[PDB]
Amino acid sequence: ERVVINVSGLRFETQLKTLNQFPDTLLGNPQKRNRYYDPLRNEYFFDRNRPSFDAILYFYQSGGRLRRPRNVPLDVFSEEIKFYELGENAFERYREDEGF
Repeated sequence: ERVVINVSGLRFETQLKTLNQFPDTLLGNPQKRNRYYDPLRNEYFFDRNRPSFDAILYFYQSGGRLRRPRNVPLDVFSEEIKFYELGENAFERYREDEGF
C-alpha cells in the first residue's frame, strides 16, 4: 500500500509497512496519523517544516537511524522529532550525537 505524506506541499511517498515498523510513533500509529488524513486529496497533511522531514522518513526506512540534515538548525529539528514522537531511545541517541 502506497502512502502519501504532504508536508507543506512537499509530498513524500512510502509503503505502509515502512511506517508500521515503529508503532509507538505518530506516523506508525493509525489512530494518531489518521488525525492528519486529508479526505479531499487522499494524503496525510502536516503544516510543518519541510527540510526536517527527509530525516523523519529516513528514520523509518533505515530501521531507526536518526540524523539531522546539516541544513536544518538544531532547535528546529529537535521540535520536529518531538512532534513525530520518535521515542525516548531515539531522542537519547540524538542528544548524544549532538552534544546535549
